[PDB]
Order: sequence, then C-alpha cells, then structure tokens
Amino acid sequence: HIAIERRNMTLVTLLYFGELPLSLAACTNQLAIVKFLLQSVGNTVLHALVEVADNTVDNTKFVTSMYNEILILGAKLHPTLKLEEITNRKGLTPLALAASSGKIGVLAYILQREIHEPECRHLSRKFTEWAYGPVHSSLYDLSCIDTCEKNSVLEVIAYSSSETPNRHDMLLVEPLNRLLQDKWDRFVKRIFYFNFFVYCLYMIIFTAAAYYRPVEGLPPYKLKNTVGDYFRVTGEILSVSGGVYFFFRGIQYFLQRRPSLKSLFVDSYSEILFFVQSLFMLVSVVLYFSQRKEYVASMVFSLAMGWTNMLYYTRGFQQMGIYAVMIEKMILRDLCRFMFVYLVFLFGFSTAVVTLIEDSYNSLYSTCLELFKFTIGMGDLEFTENYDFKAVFIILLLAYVILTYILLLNMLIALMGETVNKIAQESKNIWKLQRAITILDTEKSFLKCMRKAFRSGKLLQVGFTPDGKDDYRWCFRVDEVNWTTW
Amino acid sequence: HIAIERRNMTLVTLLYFGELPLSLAACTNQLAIVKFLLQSVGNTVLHALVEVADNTVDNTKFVTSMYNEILILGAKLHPTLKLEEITNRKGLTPLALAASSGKIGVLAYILQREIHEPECRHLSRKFTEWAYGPVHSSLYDLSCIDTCEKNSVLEVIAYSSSETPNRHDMLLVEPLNRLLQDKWDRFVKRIFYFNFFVYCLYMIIFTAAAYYRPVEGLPPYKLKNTVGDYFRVTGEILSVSGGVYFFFRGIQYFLQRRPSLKSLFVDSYSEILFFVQSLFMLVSVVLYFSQRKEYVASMVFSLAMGWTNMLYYTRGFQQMGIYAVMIEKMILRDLCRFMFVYLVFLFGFSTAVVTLIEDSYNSLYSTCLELFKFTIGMGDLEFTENYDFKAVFIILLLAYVILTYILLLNMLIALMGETVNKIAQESKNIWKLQRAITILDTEKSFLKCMRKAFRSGKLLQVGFTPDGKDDYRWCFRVDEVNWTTW
Amino acid sequence: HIAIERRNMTLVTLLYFGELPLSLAACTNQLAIVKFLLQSVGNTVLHALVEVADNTVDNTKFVTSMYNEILILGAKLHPTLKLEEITNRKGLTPLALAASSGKIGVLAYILQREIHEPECRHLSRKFTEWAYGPVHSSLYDLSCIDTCEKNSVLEVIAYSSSETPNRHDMLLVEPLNRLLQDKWDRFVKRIFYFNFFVYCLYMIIFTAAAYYRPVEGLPPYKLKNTVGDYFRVTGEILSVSGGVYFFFRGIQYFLQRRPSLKSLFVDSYSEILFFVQSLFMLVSVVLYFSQRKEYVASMVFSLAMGWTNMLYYTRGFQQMGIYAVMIEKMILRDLCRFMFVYLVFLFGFSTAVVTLIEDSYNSLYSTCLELFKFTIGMGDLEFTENYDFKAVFIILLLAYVILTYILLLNMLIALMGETVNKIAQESKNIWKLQRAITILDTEKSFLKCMRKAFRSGKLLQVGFTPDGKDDYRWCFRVDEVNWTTW
Amino acid sequence: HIAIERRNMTLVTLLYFGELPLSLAACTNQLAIVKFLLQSVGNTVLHALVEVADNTVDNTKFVTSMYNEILILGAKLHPTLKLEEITNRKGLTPLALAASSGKIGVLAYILQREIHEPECRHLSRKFTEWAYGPVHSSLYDLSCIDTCEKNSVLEVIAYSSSETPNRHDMLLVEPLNRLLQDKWDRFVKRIFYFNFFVYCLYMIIFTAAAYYRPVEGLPPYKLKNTVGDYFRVTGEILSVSGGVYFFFRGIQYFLQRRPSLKSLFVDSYSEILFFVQSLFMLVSVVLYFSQRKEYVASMVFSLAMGWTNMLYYTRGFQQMGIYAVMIEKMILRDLCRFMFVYLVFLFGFSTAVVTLIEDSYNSLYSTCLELFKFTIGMGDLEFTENYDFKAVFIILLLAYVILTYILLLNMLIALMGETVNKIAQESKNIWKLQRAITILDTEKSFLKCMRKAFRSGKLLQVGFTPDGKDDYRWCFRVDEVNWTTW
Repeated sequence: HIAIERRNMTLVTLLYFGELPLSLAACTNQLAIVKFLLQSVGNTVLHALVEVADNTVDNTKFVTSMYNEILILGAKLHPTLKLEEITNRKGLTPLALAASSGKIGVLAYILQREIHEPECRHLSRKFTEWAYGPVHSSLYDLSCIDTCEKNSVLEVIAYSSSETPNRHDMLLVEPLNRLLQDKWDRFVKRIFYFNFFVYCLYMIIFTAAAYYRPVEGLPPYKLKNTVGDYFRVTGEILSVSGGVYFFFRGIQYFLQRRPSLKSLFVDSYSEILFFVQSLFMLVSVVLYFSQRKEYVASMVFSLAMGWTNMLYYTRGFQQMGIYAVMIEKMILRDLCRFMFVYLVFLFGFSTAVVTLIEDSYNSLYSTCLELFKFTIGMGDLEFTENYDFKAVFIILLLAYVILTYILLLNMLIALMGETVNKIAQESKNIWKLQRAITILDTEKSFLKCMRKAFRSGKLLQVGFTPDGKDDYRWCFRVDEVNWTTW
Repeated sequence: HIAIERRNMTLVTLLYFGELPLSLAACTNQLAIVKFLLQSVGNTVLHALVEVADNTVDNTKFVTSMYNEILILGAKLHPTLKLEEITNRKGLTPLALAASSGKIGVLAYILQREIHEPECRHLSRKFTEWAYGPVHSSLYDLSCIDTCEKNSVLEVIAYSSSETPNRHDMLLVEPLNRLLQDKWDRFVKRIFYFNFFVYCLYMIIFTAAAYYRPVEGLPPYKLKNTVGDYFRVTGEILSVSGGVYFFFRGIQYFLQRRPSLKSLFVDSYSEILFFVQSLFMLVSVVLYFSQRKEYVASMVFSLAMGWTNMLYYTRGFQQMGIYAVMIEKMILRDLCRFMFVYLVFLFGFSTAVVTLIEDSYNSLYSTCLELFKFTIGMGDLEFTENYDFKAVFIILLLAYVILTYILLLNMLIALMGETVNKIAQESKNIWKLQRAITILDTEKSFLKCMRKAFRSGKLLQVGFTPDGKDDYRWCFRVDEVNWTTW
Repeated sequence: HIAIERRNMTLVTLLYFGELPLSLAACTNQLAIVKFLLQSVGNTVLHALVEVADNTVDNTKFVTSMYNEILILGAKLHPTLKLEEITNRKGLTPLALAASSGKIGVLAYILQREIHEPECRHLSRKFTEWAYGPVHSSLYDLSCIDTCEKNSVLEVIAYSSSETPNRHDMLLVEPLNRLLQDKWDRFVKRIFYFNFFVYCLYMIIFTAAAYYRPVEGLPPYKLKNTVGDYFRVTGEILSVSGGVYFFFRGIQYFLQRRPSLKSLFVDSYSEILFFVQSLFMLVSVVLYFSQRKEYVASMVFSLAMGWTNMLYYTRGFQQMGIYAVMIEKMILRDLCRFMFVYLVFLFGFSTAVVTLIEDSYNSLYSTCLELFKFTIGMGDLEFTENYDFKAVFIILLLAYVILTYILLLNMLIALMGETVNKIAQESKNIWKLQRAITILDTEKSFLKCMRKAFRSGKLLQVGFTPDGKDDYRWCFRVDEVNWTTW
Repeated sequence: HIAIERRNMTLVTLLYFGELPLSLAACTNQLAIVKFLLQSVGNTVLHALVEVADNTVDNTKFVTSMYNEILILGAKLHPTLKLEEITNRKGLTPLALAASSGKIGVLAYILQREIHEPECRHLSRKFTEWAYGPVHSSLYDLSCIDTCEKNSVLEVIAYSSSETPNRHDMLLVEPLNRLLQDKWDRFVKRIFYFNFFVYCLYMIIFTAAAYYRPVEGLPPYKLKNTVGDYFRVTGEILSVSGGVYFFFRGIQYFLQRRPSLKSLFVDSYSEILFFVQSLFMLVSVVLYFSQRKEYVASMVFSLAMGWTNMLYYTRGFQQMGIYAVMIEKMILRDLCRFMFVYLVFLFGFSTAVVTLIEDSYNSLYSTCLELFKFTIGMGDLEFTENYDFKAVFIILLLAYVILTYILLLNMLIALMGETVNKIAQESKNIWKLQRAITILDTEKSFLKCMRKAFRSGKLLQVGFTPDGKDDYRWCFRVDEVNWTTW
C-alpha cells in the first residue's frame, strides 16, 4: 500500500482509500500500476471507485476510464464470476452506491456505456439496433435498474433526502427520463387521475357532511329515520373511512421510508400534511364519541387542511407543479425564519405598549392581534385611549410601522423574490423529481399490479455473455437523431 | 434508398426522409451523391429540405448550400420548368412550407439570396442597384411573398398560433420589416387612426346613451317627441348598429381563420374580447325587446368591457403596445393558474369557517366575499361574533392571512415579476408582430382598396429568365450602408 | 468624385459624403488617395470626418488615424493657417460638431491626443510634464473647450437633449471630469450650498407666512400696526419677491436655451417645476389683489410644489442625486403611460357602475373617487345599496379589483422595478451630468464672477507653434499612475 | 534615487516611494537593480512594498516575487537580525500594515508561502507534514498572527471600519477560516450560547418586571412584605444590574475601540443599540428615584429596544445572520435617505393642506399623522370637512397618494430589492466577519480564560532558524486534498 502511495511499481513487484495496495493504486489513478500488479469497509474496488468520484470533469473522466479498464480486466480475469452484481457493506450495488453517493456523470456513464472493443461487448450497456440516416435506433438494457427486488437505482434516487448533492440531476440521463415517461403515460397517469378524482370527491363529501352537520344536542346524535339524516350518517361514515386510510397509508410511508427527524419536514412535506389531516379527522371523531362539542373544532382543521392539501395533486400537472414547489420552499425556509423574527418584533413592541398602558382592551393577546393588523394594513392607528403619555405610545407604533411593515415585510418580499428568481428553472426541473416519486409510489402501493405489469418490459436477449452462455435480460428501445454525426 | 442510407454511390449507380433515393441522399447531406445520381407525402425535394431544417447553424448552412446547389442543378436540368412555384400536399410553396415549419435562417436565406455565378442569376433573389461608397442600394424582389392570391408568406407568418417556434423571429429579416413599415406609414397608419377615432367615438356615444338611459316603465319605451328622447333613440340605434358590426367582423374572423379550440384563447385574445363585447350588446337589446328590466345588466357588461377593450388600440402605439402585451400574458397564464389556486384556498377556509360558525352573516357566498376582502387588505378581522370557539376561529383567519395574503399573493407577485423581467425585450419585440397582424387585417377587410393599391409595388423587370424570355416581377429598393465592407 | 467612389487614383490624377473628391476619398477611408491628390453644406473636411464617425471601434480607429494624418498634412501644407478654429455652417468647431453629433471616442481622442512625431507636436493636445516612477505628471491644454465665448464643448454637451446618443458618456474622459471637479470644489460647491440655504429659508418663510395667513375679511387686508401683522406683511413681500425671481430666472432659461416642445418635459423637468411654482405664486398674488378668496388655493399649490420641488437640491448630493433621478424618470415615462391606462380602466368601470345604479351617492365624480380608493386599499367594498342587481354590480367590483389592483398595479410595480434595476448604475452615472449642468449654470447667472475667475486657468505656454511664433494658451495639470507601464 | 527613477544601475553604481534609492528601485519593480545595489515615514522596505500593492494580479505577482527575493536576500545578508518583526511608524508589522492597507493577495501569500529553496526554508510559512495519496497534511505556523499581545492580524482585520476595501475578503484564506472555526466550535460557540440564554432570560425577567409594575402612588414605592412585592423588587434589581452592565461593556467597547464619529453608526450598529438600551434603562431608574411618573416611558423604550435588539444574537446562527445583516444595511442606507425624502413630501403637503383649511382637527401634528396613514393604506380619504374648496383639497390628497404611496414607496421597495439582490451572497459572506468579531470579543472580555487557553495552540518547532539555533513556534495542522495534483 505504501508503494501504491508513491506510485512505485518496483517495491510493489517486490512485495483514505482502503487498505489493499491495488485499491490505493487504483484510487491514486495509476492504471498501469494496477495492471502490472494484477497481471471491514465492505466496499469492493468498484465501490471504492464510486466513492472516489468527485463529480468534476477530470475526476469523472479518470474514474470512468479506470472503471472501463477494470471491467475489461475483470472480464478477462474471470468471465463467469460476477463483477457488478457484488454488494457493498450497505448491500448496495456499485451502481446503487454511486447513485446514493452523488456521482452524476459516473451514473450517466454506467447507463450510457458502449464498448468499441467487441470482446468488451460482454459488459456493455448501451446498444444500437440500426441507423437509417442520422437517426439511430438505440437500445438500453436497464434490466436490473428498474425493478430488482433487492434495490433499484430509480428507488435509491427517489428516496434521497437532498443530502446527495446532484440527487435531482441524476435521472436527467436519457433512459431514466424515457422510462419515467413510459411508466407515467402507460398506466401511472390514468391511475393518478383516478387518485385525483377519488380524493377530490372525498373532499367534496367531507365538505358537504361538514357544512350540513347537525347541531341539536351533544354528540353523538340519534340516527332518525329520515332522508337527510340517512345522508348525513352515510357521509360521516365515508369521511371517517377516508380519514383512517390517510392515516394508514401515511404511517406505512413513515415505516417503509424510515425518515430521519431532520429530513422529515424538509423532504416529505406533503406526507406530513396528509398525515396531520387524517390525524385531525381521528381526533375529531374521538371527541365526537367522547361526548364533547369541541369535535367540530378538530374537524374544521382537517377540512381546511384537506382543501389546501389538495394542492399536492397540482404537483401532478407540469405548469402547476412548479407553482406548488414554490409554496413548499417558502413554508419551509423563508416564512419560518421570517416568522420567528417577526415574532421577536411583535413580542417586543406588544410588551412595550402593554407596559405603557395602565387601566381591558390592553391584554397581550389582544395587543399582539392589534399590532398584527398593522402588517396587513388593517390596523387602526387610533388604537385605544385609556393610556397616558400619548407621544410615548405613538412613537412606539410609528416605530413598529416603519420597522415591521415597511422595513421588514418588504425586505422579506425581496427575500422571497430572491427565491422565485433562482427557482424559476430549478423548481421547474424539480417537478419531474416529484413526477418520479409519484410514479414509484404507484408501483409501491399497487404491488400486485406492478410486478406483473413489467412497465419497463421489452426483454431483449443480451446474447453471448463473457461466460459464453446465451442469456437474456430486459431492454428498452430509443431513437436518437444527430445530423451533426451523419 | 438503402444505398442512400449508407451514402454509397456504388450500389446507387448499380440501381423518415421520404422514399425516393435522391430525396434520402439529399436529406443525408450528400450533395455529391445526388449530383452523381441525377447526372403520397406530396412534398417535393425543396419541401423535404425545408422540413429537414433544424434551425441550427450547421443544419441551416448545410440546408442552404444544398438548396443553392439544387437550384443551380434544377435551372441547368430544366430552365423553363418551375422549381419554386411547385406546391406541396398542403398546397404551400416550399418557402411557405418553411415559413409555417419554423425555419428562420432558411427563410432569411431565401429572402436575401444572391448568386455570385452569373448563370445562377436566374433564380437569385437579392439584387444590388449601385454602391457609391460604403452605401449600396439593394433590391429585393419579394414579388409573390407580399400579395399572391393563393398564399402569402406574410399571411402564413401572421396566422401562426405560436406552435411554429420562431414564428415571431421570422419576419425580423430586412425585406419583411421594411415592407411592413412601408405598408403601415403609407396608408395603414392613417386608416388605423381613423379606426381608432371611429371606435373611440363609438364608445363615447355608447357611454352617453348608457348613462342617460330612461328608467320609467319596463322596456321598450314610447319615443316621445322631445329633443332628449330623440337623441337617446338615435344613440341607441347607432350603438346597436356598432354592436352588430363587431359581431359580424368577429364571426368572419373566426370563419376565415378557422382557429382551433386551444389556440382560441391563447392567440386571438383581442378577438374574443371584441366578440364577447358585441355578444353582450346583442343579449342586452334582446332582453330590451323581450320585456325585461335585466337588459341593462347585459348592457353594463359590454360597456365596461368596451372601454377596457379599448386597450387593444394602444397595441397600435409602440410604447403602449408592449404594455398591452403584458396584460395579455398575465390574464392568459398567471392570473388563471393563480386564480384557481386561490380558489382552492378560499373555498377551503370559507367552508372551514362556515362549518365552525353556528347561528345569517354566515353564508358561503358572504363568507367567501368576507375572506376575499382580506387579500385586498380591506378585510375586517373582527368578522362576526355569533360563533363559538373564538380561538379556533381566529387561528383559521390568521392561517388564511399568513397563507393567502403574505405567502401566496406575494409569491404570485414574484411570479409576475418573473414575467415582466423576461418579456421586457421579448414583448417589445412582439409588438411588431401585432403591428404586422393589423397591417394584414387592413388589406383583409379592405379587399377592394388593397389589391388596387399595390403597397409593395415597384415592379422592376427581373430580366432574362432561365427560359431566356424577358420577364418582369415586383421589387422594392433598399439602402444598406457598411463602412466595414468598403 | 466618381474616381474617389471607386478608390481609383488613376482617373483622379487624370482629373452622402459631400461633393469635393478629396472629401469623398477621405470619407471612403483611403488615406493614400487623399495624400496623392493633395500632394453649401458648410462642413469642412474635419467636420465631414466628425460626421462620418459611427462610434464603433473600427470606425473610430479609422477616423482618428485619418484626422491625425490630416492634421500633419495641414500643418505641413499651411502652418500659419488655422485648421481646428474653422467653423461649420452651424458655426460649430469640428470638436463642437463632434460633441453635438455623438462621437464619444473621437472627442476622447481630441482631448487626449499626443504626437510621437516632434514636428506633429504643433497640433498635439496632451502633454507630459515629468515621470518620477510609474507616476507621470500630465498636462492637458483644454484652453478653448472650457470658456470660449462663442461656444464651449462643455456647454454643448451640457445643453444636449438626449438626442445625442452617448451625450452623457462624452465627458467621462479625464480632463472634463477633472475640470468639473475643480470648478465644483473650487467655488461652485460653496455657492450652490448658499443657493441651497437661501432657497430653504425662502421655503420656510413662505411656509410660515402661508400657515399664519389672515382670514378675516376678503383680500387685501388693512396693515394694522401690530408686531404680528408687520411680520406677516414682511413675509408676504419676501415671498412674492422670491416668486417673481423664480419666474425671471426660469423665463431667461427658456429664452437662452430655446428648448423644443418635445424636449421640454423630457429634459428640463426641474426647470418647468420651478417655473410652475413661481407661476402659481403669481396667480395667487393676482387673485389676492383681485378681491377674491380663491388666492389661497393657488398659493397652496405653489407651497406644496415648492417643498416637493426642493428635491432638485438633493440632486446636488451624490447619494441623493441618483435617488432624485429615479423620480424624474418615473414621472416622465411610467406613471404617465400607466396613468393613462388606469384612466381607461377607471373610466370604463365607473361608467359601467353608474349606468347600473339608479336612484345621489352615484355620480361619476364620486364613483371614480370611490373606485379610486380600491387601488390604495382603502376602498369600502360595501359601496352603496340603492342599486338593483346585486350580483351584476358585485361582479363589476370583483372584476375591477382583480384587474386594476392585483393584475394592473402589481404589473406596473414590476415595470418600475425594471426601471430601477437598469438605472441603478445608469442614473448613478447621470448624476454627474446634472452636476455638470449646475456647474455651468453657476458660470451662467454669475457672468461677472466667472469670466474674471478663470476656474480652468493655469495658462501654460504651448511653445513654438507651427507658424513658429511663441504662443501661450491655458492648461491644467494631472497625475496618472500606471505601474503596468513602468 | 534619481537613478532609481530611470532604472539606471550605472549612475547608481557611480553613487511617492520614500527617499532611499533602494526603496524607489524596489518600488519601480527592478529586482536586478536592488540586487546590484545591495550586493521620517517610518516604513521599512517591507512596509513600503506592502503600501505599494494595488491588489491587482500583476501588481500582486510583482510584489510577492519582490518580497520573496527580499526575504532571501535579507536572510543571506543578516540571518540573526529580524526582518518581519520590525515595526513601522504606526508600530504595525508589515503583515499588519498590509492587513490594514487592503492587500488581500499579499496577505494570502504571506499566510500560504512555502520555499522551494531549502536555504529559503528559514523564512517559509506553509509546511507539509505528509501526503498519502492526493491528500496532503499541511501545516501553517500562524504563531504571532493569532495572539501576539502587541497586535494581531486577526484583530486588525476585525477592527476594520470598511475603509479597508477588501477587509472582508482578507480572512477568506484557509488558515484564518480554519482557525476561526476552531476557536468557535472549541469554546466560543458554547460560551456564546450561554451568552444567548443569559441575555434571553434577562429580557424575560425585565419584561415580567415591566408588565407587572406597580402603579399606585408616585415612585418609589414602599416594599411591602408580600410574595408578589418581593418578586417585583428582586426583578427590578436584577434588571437594573443588567442595565448598568450593558452600559459598562458598551463604554469599554467605545474606549478600547476608539471609533470615529462617522464610523460609529456605519460599523458598530449593534453596539450603539446595546448602549442606548442601557442608557434608557438608566434614565428610567433615575426618573423612578427622582419622584416622576415618566420613568415608565423611558423604561418602555429600553424594553422594546431590547427585544428588537435581541436580533443581534441571530447574527450568531448562519441562516439567520444574513437575515440580520439585511436589516442593518437597510436601516443604515435606504430607510434614512428615503425617510428624509418622504419627510420632504410629508411636510410639503401637510403644510399645504393646513394652510388650505380654516376653522381643530387641522394641526400640523395631526395632519402629518393623518397623511402618514395613507402610506400604510389606513388613511381615510374623507379626512375632515370644515375646509372650503373641496376640489383644491382633494387634488392635494390625490397628488399625495399618487406621489408618496404609489410612485415613491414602490420606488423605495424597488431600491430595497436592489439591495437584497446584490447582498444575497454578499451579506451571506459578511456573516462570517461578524462570526470573527464575536470570536475575538470572546477573547477580549474573557482575558483570563483566553490567554491560558491557547486556542490556536499546537506548538510545533520550526527547526533550524537562519541564525542556526533550534527554535519553536506555534502551528496548526490542515488537510488539503487535490486529486488534480496527484
């Protein structure tokens, strides 16, 4: 390993990048050294090379060349023995490890690799079926990447908590995009539209049952034999059954995803929404059967939540999905830090004025609301009059008006603009990540109808393997037109 | 065709880009191959080449060189036989087909082509009359492009529904701009100004007749012999005659244009406006003669519409036309998707509060209006008081205020800014497209006074044709000054 | 001239750019041709060359080289005879003609020209006194440019109505900037500060006289012997004397400048302000002596105007001058075209609603004001109630609120942003143009104290002239440090 | 010196950049000249070279090469004699002089210099301990820079009043950043968090004591034996003890910093805040013991101030620190110049209207407040009615509404946007300067616990000095990974 450090083949022949000398010499980007040498962590040489990638053009070029040479050398050294199917200490394949790690160009290479050498056609991935003019008919296998039961690269990129840096920019490569469109427009689009109208009609039934709730007495109420009463009972039953579903789907989401506490609100914002919505529905029905008139309070929240929580489904549509992602970003970053700062100002001035006034229009609850109104421009500057020192009170409002209305809110608006301006293309692009998420969750819940489906499908035989036995895998055909190539 | 695919002249001599082998070999950009070979879809070789253009610099260079060689070869092969006058399956000329297709540079080439070879001066388009110093006096024919009765390239670019990608950037070439200015300042400017004052005085008469409408009784009313009554009767007659015109011009627009349902609101926004305006006028006069007092309601809409619909005419003036195009864009994109989303929020919270309150200030109509007022800052936070659970109601307003006022509207404003910032130059440029549209509609309605006019005019003889017979066409003289050329 | 057109020296030797063949050959940038040839419009060869400049790098290089060769050739051909002192048909010197025309680089060259050839040191402009290390002590004459009684280049650039394209970017060259700073900080700064406190105390006296105006009776009022009455009489006299001054300075400005009607509001915005201010003061004192109580109305306008018209003086200070130039730009461009468009909307909807309502809270004056309030957010949506068709009225407000408040004003705000964003550096730079304007007006009004002053001064003898007689002109010494030059 | 000016070694051998000829010849960037020559102001050759730097790439390259040659020549000429330890007339070291002056690249060079020549390893600064692969373990001494009792470079960069141009960009170099992180996360983070909760609980106790202040009688009040009275007395004592501290820490800040009057509000904004806060607390307790009921007025200000003054502590946290720096910038630049301009408008129109009205709702205090309300949109357009000339009054409001609401404020908002847009990265970067400031003040107040600590520490022996005696200094170890270097 020490000789590998100095790139010395002499002492090597005499005899953090792992410990095996070949691993360090490969990590030191000395292909001749490992070629001469060959001829705990749990990471193989491929996994080590995946970890070594720095997503820069020179590092990616070196890593891809090293991996191509390693693939050729591995096929020569052992044709029957698996090379890519090996799993690291995490259990991930090296492709999966690179996908998790943040190797955009490396993953693009693995997806799009083709072998000029025919004997290197054993491990090649990209294939070309024909080329009439400038239009070539290409073929990508992508057999394991879509639907391997252990792990799938699509899954790994999907369940990425933004810690992977270019985790969004990964799937921009042609097979992932193309396959994503295929799955969507094949069946995921239609079932998501069915999802949309089921939930929309759910929210309408929940709204009608809520609006025409019965009031007389304290709950529960006797179910009188009447057409209206029968309708309201049936509507309540359908509503609470929907509620317990959006509990169960949500809780299995948390269980199967196992999200961290910090990643919770910064990735699964829609999920927490549809969890809290069902949670309020459950608390409402509990209080409805616990002999309390407060149930409707809980009920109201879920109802309000639910319609505002409908906006996820516009995350479906493209032109609306960007627009949804804006609201996600602002409720996560800006209107939390800003809302704390405005709480600092609000609390400071409200305690100031309440200490200034002596007598009960002055209470800190009422005074904060009264000072809150100024920000929306509905504040009445006249306020109260029982207080002494009119100048010392008025300077406090004028300070609060200059500060929190003009200085602070406007500044916040500028900060938001700084958000929309950077994310106009960015969130545009992000939309297709949530597109992919929904596409995967479709296979998720519909396990029975997705494995049989074989949405990727198109099993085309790879041919003669390095072992030399005829074998078949799954493929998918593309068209690439390049007049510049001729 | 197979030999054309492999760029093989050997098997060709032995014997999607169409089916004829010359067509594919030209499409494969092998000029030597088609030169050796020569010496359903309905598209000719020129139409196929127009379809093959990809509006990139290399593709345009290859296509223009191929078309120049094809023009020389066609003139040599058959001088008398037409080459450009041929029509495709759509009936369009190859220039018209390229104009519809989205070939900016190709159309620029066809407009500005000149032939260094004198024997290629048969098909040349651009001509130079003289050059004193660096100032050359140029000549473009453009004989058919302006006013061919079958199709005109100006017409084709004009009646483009944004599906053609650079459909706006087409006419930026010098002859189209120059000719456009000519037609405008020659007579279209003056007749459009007459249009402006006719419609302005129409709206004033319609407004005066509306303001001083009679009220006593139910309509119609007896025409008493009185100076005021006579004025009001005459004003109503002039108004409804204008109304039926703006119906008839509009309906012939829809008939001659034959717009698609999706292109309807995204291209002809001004037209639908002046159609709905006349439509409300017609419904108003119908109810006026149908013994109903509701006529004025319909009448009012058209009146309001009409003055707001006057803004089209500022689409005439340059500095105002950009400003009009902004309002078009926002009522088409942003304040529709935003208005749906705010409807989601409005409806969710209004049903929430109406379910929370029990008793009739609470009705969903009144509650939506009451919650609507908060967005404009005129909302009264005190709202009602009959409702129980003051905290559970107040948290709902505070949620609605934070969400729809500060979070949502501001975000929408940022989105609009994202619109004005990108379109400051873009819509500036778009103004001259609506300039061209109005210029063409002038020839449209005024068929009798436009064909006689010959606004392009300036018939200059092309000279000796490839057939060898002296012929004359229409031209237009320019001045181009290039000190860099000397 | 024809031979000059073809750059042919053969036919020239045998024998729009003017008519003399040397003029065209120079304009055709053939220096060898005019060298061989030499050895109505009123424009000389230098004036023709100034007109020929296109402010591009190649054109400026060619024009400057041609002018240098022409200067050398003119000095050789006639040393005693003037070359630059000649005047065109306008009477301008070629430097003045280039300054008016829009020749930034040419003017920079004329200011900064130095001659490597010693015999070309006759006409050279820039001089170097010494150079210790990398710090050279330079000398620019600029003798006529500052204070020639006929015309001055500083004056010509100053009295430029933005039609000259780079009229602002002209004086950015080192001698004009440096001299401008000199004049300012020498005496113009102090006298402008005196100007500031004179006008400030004028506005305070005018405000105090206004606030404590007498009311009893109809004007004029008897001057009772009392300390208050004596103060108010004296204050009124001082006020109206200031008023008649700001009339007289203003009217001599219009007379000496002779501005065009279109250039009036787009250049001299501050002047029209200080003219209208004095005009209202005069109308007020006229009505005060015409036995009318309406005088105070006129008086009030001037008072309001005057304090708002004080903002010019912050055009003095740098950090405030940019800020003033913003308000100029917006009241000239955006809040005029926008205010017309909002008048279209306001008038349309106000006539709509007034036609809808029948009975007098409804009058078009009151209804426009009532609809005007919505834009500022002070509008009361409840409006009136006497009107029938509540839905048809409410849809009209909701349309007006969506349109003029959210859609229109916000869009206007975005347009303004588009203004401040482009002019943040631009108006920053413009500030020094108004700096120069004020500096020149100081010499203007103070004719007696400016000609004696010789603010440029520093008369340094040029030396041996091309005539060969010792002569002296005015100069100004600079320091230029260039470590890159050594 | 004259020979040094002309870069002449001949007259030098025969015999503003200082006066010694070697100093000028070095300043003229003639290294060969000073090499041949060697072999009041108080500035040495190193100090002169530091002053000569212009922070441009060529000037920095020349200055660094000259300083390296000067260091080698000084070590050869006198190994025992100090070279860098010399002090200028200000007493600063040349490194400190360059730090104060604005030499970013020069300071980066001095921090990161290493010597390829082993005999130049005497004066070298950067060291490398090892390199396994592409990962080298580096070592920077930085022994004096952190904690020399006379001056420290960290201190000099910290106490910089923005007059030094790149004073922020200085410490971006790796050792200063790294050391800064070390000191923070070692102990400054924890003690600053303790600072945060001490001050937070101080503000809460001050707020509770304020809210429940006693009212009966005139202060002071008898301390009755009661649990509430005992709590309030103890709370007041703790509050005023905190007040006198935030006086004493503040006044020793002003004393030790000795800030200039102009630098006062533009650098130490947080300090003046925490000084005024304690100042109001002191005035309040004075009036409380001076038998006056006005004490609470003073008290209220400090309380309001204090909570709003809490925002400094979010200058601690990163994502909040940028957000704090925005409010600093706007209260320093924009909402001062804007607030003066709006005072011009407010005062002009308020005096206008008060002169227009005759009778006491009209007073200039009440009228300015009434006109002030329009800006926040709470203004009531109806105003009063006692005044005559309704049209002449209404045109004045409409002028004020168009001007100060729409035209002026919006323009101001655009100006603010111009602020947030430029400072989104800039203030982001500035946050680490206030990070450094707090880190240094920690060592400041805690003198006893910082000198013993040796936060930089890690004393590693430099080795053989140029004198040749084994010596030891302080160091700090780094890791730098460069796969591009191999």
